[PDB]
Amino acid sequence: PSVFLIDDDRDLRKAMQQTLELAGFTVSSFASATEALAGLSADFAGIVISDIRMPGMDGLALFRKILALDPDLPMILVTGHGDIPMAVQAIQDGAYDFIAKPFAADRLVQSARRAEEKRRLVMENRSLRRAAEAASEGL
Amino acid sequence: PSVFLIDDDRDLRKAMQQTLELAGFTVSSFASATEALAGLSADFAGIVISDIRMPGMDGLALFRKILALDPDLPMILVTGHGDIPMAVQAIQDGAYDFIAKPFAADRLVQSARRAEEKRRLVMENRSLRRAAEAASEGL
Repeated sequence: PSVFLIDDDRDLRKAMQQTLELAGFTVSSFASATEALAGLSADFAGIVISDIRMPGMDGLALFRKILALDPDLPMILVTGHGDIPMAVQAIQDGAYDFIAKPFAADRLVQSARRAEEKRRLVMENRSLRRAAEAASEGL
Repeated sequence: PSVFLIDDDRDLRKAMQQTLELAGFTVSSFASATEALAGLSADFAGIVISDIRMPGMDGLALFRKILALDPDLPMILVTGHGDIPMAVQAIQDGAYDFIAKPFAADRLVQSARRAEEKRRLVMENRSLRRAAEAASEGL
């Protein structure tokens, strides 16, 4: 499983990366949503975990960009208590889930695992449909 | 989307059922986990939402029974603050997610929708594999 992790808090990002890696995830951490987005595509087999607030492109801006690329590429928003209402609205808008700070390591893991599961199922579904069409065309 | 809803609190169960129905779910509500389990099978296309505590078969007992029937049939546990640690352990054990009481209607909806999404993808995956094998055998 893979994760693109974005947060402006250097220390929090490192703690989050270590937790995810020890949980079996391959993590790519970024200090900027823009840099992270550059590596994303509808072919990305992982998930995105981003703070809702960033000094540059914020978390919701990144979310909208991801939604356009592939609505089934899960985005988990990391948020402070004050912004929870915004995160809840984002979920209604298509975001996968949110995790409120401060959060426990095992909780970050359970949230990421649910998102990875959705992405794994979506990619498996697409792979199966590709095979069906490939077989159908051959015949 | 369908949901098997189990809770001992008659009033809470009715409020939950109304919220889910207004969110587009077809709901079957039960006052006993035993009665609910009787209608479940690996063919069930919906999800289960159960209180972790019940005077008879409790929520974790129902969870273990469901896990045996089909680990991919999502179970969401409804829990009081005091039992959250037990719910977290249940998730580590295979449960889908948990919702803490008191909870807002829109939050119950977002949790149920994520679970329904997993089940929908799982059933679609199985349907596709069935078709592939059916085609392969015919040829």
